[PDB]
Amino acid sequence: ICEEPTCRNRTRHLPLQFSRTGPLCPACMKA
Repeated sequence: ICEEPTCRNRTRHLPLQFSRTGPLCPACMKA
């Protein structure tokens, strides 16, 4: 998944905060 216009969308999923970097984004364990 995470090529880093995706990690911009997942640091955006970072304010989906279940995470404080678990795994959002960094910290993505995806590709």
